[PDB]
Amino acid sequence: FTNQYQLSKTLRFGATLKEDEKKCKSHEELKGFVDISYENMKSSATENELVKKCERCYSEIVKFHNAWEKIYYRTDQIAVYKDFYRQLSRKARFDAGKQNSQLITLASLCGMYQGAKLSRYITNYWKDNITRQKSFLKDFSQQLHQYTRALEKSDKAHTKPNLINFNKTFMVLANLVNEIVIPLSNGAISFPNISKLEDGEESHLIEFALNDYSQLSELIGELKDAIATNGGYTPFAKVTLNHYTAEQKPHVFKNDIDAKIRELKLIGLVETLKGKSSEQIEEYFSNLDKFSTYNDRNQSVIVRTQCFKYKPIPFLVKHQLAKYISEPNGWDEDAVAKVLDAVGAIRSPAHDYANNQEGFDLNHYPIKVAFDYAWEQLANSLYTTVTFPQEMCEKYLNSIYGCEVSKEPVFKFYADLLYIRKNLAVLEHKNNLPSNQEEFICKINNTFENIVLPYKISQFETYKKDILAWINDGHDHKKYTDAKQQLGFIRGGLKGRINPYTKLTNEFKQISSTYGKTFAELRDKFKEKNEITKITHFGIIIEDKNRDRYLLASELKHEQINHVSTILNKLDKSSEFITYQVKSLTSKTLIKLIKNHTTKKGAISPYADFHTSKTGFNKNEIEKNWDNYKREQVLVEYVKDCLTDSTMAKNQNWAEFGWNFEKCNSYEDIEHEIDQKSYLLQSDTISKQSIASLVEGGCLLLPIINQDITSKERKDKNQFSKDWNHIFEGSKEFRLHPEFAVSYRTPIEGYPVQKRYGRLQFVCAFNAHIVPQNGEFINLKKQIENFNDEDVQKRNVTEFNKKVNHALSDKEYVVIGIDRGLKQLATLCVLDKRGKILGDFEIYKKEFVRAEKRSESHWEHTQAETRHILDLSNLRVETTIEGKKVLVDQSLTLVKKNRDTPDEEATEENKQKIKLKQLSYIRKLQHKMQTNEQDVLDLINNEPSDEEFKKRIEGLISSFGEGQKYADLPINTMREMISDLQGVIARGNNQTEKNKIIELDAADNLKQGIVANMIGIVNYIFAKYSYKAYISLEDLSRAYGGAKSGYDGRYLPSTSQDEDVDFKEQQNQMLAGLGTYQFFEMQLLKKLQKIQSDNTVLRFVPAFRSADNYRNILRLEETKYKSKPFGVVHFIDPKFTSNIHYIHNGDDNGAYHIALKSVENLIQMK
RNA sequence: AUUUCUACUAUUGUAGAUUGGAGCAACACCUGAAGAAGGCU
RNA sequence: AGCCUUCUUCAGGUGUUGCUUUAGAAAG
Repeated sequence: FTNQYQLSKTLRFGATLKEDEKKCKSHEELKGFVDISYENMKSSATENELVKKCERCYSEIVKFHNAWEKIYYRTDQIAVYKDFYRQLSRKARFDAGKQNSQLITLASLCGMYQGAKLSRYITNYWKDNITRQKSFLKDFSQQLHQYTRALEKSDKAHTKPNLINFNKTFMVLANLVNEIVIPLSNGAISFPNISKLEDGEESHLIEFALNDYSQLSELIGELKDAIATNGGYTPFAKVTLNHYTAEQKPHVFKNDIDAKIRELKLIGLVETLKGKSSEQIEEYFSNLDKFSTYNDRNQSVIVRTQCFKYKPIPFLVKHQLAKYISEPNGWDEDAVAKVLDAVGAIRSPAHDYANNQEGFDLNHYPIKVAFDYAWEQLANSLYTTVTFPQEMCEKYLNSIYGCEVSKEPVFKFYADLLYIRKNLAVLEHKNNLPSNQEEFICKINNTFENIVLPYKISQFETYKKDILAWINDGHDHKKYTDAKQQLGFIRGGLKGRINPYTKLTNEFKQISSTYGKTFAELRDKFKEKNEITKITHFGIIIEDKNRDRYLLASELKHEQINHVSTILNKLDKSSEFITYQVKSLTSKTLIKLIKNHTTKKGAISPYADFHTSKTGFNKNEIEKNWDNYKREQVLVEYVKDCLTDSTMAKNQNWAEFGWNFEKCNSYEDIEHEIDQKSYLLQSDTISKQSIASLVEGGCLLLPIINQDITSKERKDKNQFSKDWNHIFEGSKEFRLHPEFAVSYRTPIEGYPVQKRYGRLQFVCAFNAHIVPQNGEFINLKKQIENFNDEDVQKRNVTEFNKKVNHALSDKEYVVIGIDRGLKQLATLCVLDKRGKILGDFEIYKKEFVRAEKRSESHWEHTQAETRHILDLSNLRVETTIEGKKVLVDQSLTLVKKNRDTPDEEATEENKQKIKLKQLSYIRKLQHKMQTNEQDVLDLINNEPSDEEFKKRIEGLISSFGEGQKYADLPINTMREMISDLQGVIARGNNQTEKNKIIELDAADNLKQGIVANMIGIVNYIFAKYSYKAYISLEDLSRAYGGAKSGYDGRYLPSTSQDEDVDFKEQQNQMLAGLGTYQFFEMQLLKKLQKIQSDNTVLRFVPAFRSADNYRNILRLEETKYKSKPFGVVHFIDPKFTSNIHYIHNGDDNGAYHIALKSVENLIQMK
């Protein structure tokens, strides 16, 4: 059950020292330097205003771009620092050589390197930078003037560009400008020869040199931090712990980019559309057979998309991709750009039939577009004359459905409901009421009385009665409005309920998903080309005598000195502060070293240390034919000798990695051995004065903080702190990835400094890798290949649980069967392998004890019940003060009404499904607050009492679906939100202040934590039975019937009506977003693949990433029940689930039967 | 009180859970608009 | 001319669901 897969694990750590009086002081030996560096980090940490700022920035970067384009080639003026010149040697790909000056004027570099001037490489790099930022300035100019035109003309508000592509275009443009302007603001590009008096003819350079580009840099950084801030966290730095990974150059995704364009068949699509006019591409897409192309799996997904719905290629990827594929094919870039632009051009059949009528055809338009036009304009035709091609729309709908549409009951019912809505709209037109309303009343009555119901609707007659009563006599407006809203819901959900059309929409789900994934991956890997500086800091972890750990990060652009050597030169062996840094190698680095070696005459490759003088290096065979030369034995032997006896293997001391290539007879074996053994945590020491000189020199001393490692009695209770102190043992199996990103979160106003949101919080997010050292392991990139192919993943699951069932064949296993519902969020039953109901779980309780000494107060746990079939809903694993882990019921201990009231008693309940119920009620109120706003303000009309206010809510909000109807309504929070909405609608009716109230609250965190309690329970039981256990779950993927949505009264279809309907998600929407089925599934399965003992990771379910990896697996056969085994988890069919006397409830029986259905076929199968 | 989430306590914190970043698709509603159709005055 | 409804489209927001990509040293 050992883990054979590589795993990543982000361990986030705070970097802001809390200074509360009730927080233990930590990092005291370097406290002054921590507080100094906090002020350093505080000083550089900060849709119509955004675009005004973008237009201001675009004007400054156009001015800067046009000024820089006339300076960069005047090489007698530019001078570079030595660190900048070396980074230019790496970036412009030449040899630095020997420069014996701190300031290198480009009037030097007249020497030759590989057939060119040395300064010409710098000038050509800057010229390429100018060209790329000019192209991105053109793209950003197009988007910016488009969005500005949409802004300052309220008529044209529908022409806004995509904001994600707008933001990402500015991020690429900001990177490209920043590569030039950051050395200008830092002085790494300076102009020393400006002292001579030539202002009569060279004054334009004088305005360039003394201009403050710090202002432009900070304004661009302001926009970047505005764009990059997601969730309140702004990226601060990207620190490396391995200094060879510093000064990193962007990854080349050439093979990955070319594979997506191959998958898109984009080259062949531009082949059949290049040279066409913009109207001829339109006629090509018009004359395409929509239905045969849409279902043709071998077509382009781009073509298969534009024959169902007009879906244009996104702006950023389309301009990166047009320039990408225009180059090697010799195409004109404008022609391929025109082809890419005309793909997915929106066309309206209604607007086109309005303009002209002859030559019109619904086959010219995509399936959804023409279907919508035909269905809507034919529904209007059954009660009035409509100017549209009536028989053509009939023919189109009959071709789609195979039957005579406008004779079907469903389409007729849609036409009646649309006509009813139209006549109610005319009769409601209060400003322009008709002179003769009687004939509209007659029309409504006639349409309601001649209507025929296609199926059963329970409440339709009530809606009809209320609407007819309102129009005829005027009884009620509330019931009439509710009835009209429900009829609108029915009519909206009726569109296409006649299977031939839901199939096409379900196919478009995957087709548009592949379209979006491929273009998003292409955009992410084309944006990678301009990620010039990934690493900004080089850092070490500094440990002192109290085992506190710091982060001494130093900017790589901070000054003209070498900032990799600055930290490392100050390391000693007998100092007081132990420093750590990662010494590691990967197959990624190896393949970067082998392929990029150069054997040209004038070239001095930077990788000549890595490569020895054997026979195995042949550049053409490595470059053009790598995947065939990697299997040749001469290259394997050459790579082994390059890793053993090269210059780089003795300079970097690669013999300390403990490599052994006596078993590696292949290149994949070499890469695996490198990825397995190559990790050492290089421990050195540094002094107090060295840290003082570095922090005073501008470096940042971020203190690594969490609750456990900065407490008084520093015992590791968290798994992140346990992993943190497992990393610094130097063990190979649990590594520290050298790269990690520091971010910051600005304080929220209205929050005190005693809380983390009223504090500027810096977070270090370390990545820790689990690399199995016992033999062959599967790396992360091999894993994503298996996750992306369902046949490979099916075979992997089959071989994994073949391995598992051999282990637990002749063992005395138990079976852990879990039911899921709403009455109990999960209930668990443990069975013996013969089916005997086990379970002697002691259920404890907490009571807080106030000791005489105040800091010695603690929780004492006492046993309260003995339960056998557990209700996991109110349980959480608790560790007592004696170290024993017990099961504690949260509901047994009351909680206090107001937090931080030590002298008051506890009088409130602590059920978790009550929390879910309250959040669902809040989300239902916020939904009706958006859609039915005045109805929501009517709830507090005359300052109601709580009972009559609850009665008022019961006419607006649906119940939860569990417990009594409106059991635990959050009235004191609901009335506060409605009063806040009344206040916001008063004093100006601002929309953002409304959106802070009316928008739905996220439900994922509450139910994630509530499920995490239960996952801890299941982990405790699984480890209790010595991991020789089986787990059984339902297959809750099929919805046998319909449901009503929690938000509206909307009907949620079954799986029969729509094959993509999942029972868990249908029930989630039934509860207004508070379903805990898939959360329990995903959290249990993500727990079971990483179950961690003292120092070893034990894996009990196969490797998976998505939900289509654990669903859509091979089910076992030749048994009683249909079960899908996923490691130790069996997803049995839920059909007929709901010491035999241990069953007391209706769902204890369900959990016992879920366990028993797995017991039976584990008996039969093995 | 939190790396963060959840539940707490007021114990210089507690217990469980914790892989983070960028997006993509479908849906729901809101907001800003456009097009067409029918219709009202 | 004003105005209402209806369908579709566009942009954003917030949710719900899934789904990918990325996360160690890239010179002909």
